[PDB]
Amino acid sequence: XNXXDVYCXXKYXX
Repeated sequence: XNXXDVYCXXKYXX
């Protein structure tokens, strides 16, 4: 993702 502490494409991170 855009950094942080959340899900992206089905898991945490990215």
